[PDB]
Amino acid sequence: TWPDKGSLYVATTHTQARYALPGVIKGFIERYPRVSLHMHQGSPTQIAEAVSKGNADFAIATEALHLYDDLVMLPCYHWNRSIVVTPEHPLATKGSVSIEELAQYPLVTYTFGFTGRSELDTAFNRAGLTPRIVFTATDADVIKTYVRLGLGVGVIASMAVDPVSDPDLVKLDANGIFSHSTTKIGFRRSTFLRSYMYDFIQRFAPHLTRDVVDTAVALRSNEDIEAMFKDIKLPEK
Repeated sequence: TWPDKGSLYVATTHTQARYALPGVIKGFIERYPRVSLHMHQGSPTQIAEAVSKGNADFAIATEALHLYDDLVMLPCYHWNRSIVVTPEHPLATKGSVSIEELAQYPLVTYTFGFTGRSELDTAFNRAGLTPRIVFTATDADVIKTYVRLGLGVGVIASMAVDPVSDPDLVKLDANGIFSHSTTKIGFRRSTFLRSYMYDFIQRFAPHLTRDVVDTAVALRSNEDIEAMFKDIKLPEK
């Protein structure tokens, strides 16, 4: 283990906390037993506020933070929505679904401002279609609960459903239909980065090595950080 002492305050979402971070947190805690880890899971709003108040070192989310903060935002991975139904649903054997076909079913999905919801509205709006959204939720556990109950077709982050936790659900690919979303890690430029923080960052997004990070802190126009990421291939989840 590592002697490193200190604190680490991470603010993130249900998505990241449930599906992306557990292995990283476990591994970090094993590695740095004298680093005080604090985590706050909640909404994009709460995670923007923890970062502004200086109560979180790092935010990890797809949805943006407060605009008025001086933040460094780095891309961690790309993800897209899956279409999930039960095995008895008419779509279960189709393997695929166009947006026009999806538009005929009752939808179960994220409410506004949560986990890339805006990509859904954008895609429907582009198609001239109105989603019949019967059930909105702030998390995938709720969504999957009422997809299982028959309320409708689930539209959820791909990493929120897999063949070992959710064997009883069918995952249809919704690529082509929706643009991908991008999970980022954001921190205030003035934050002092310590050893275990570079480690945490790198354990979560292996392309975010110390040198990549320090360069991004140095750049100013995030119009310019994105420029640097153009070349580099992000993982997909």
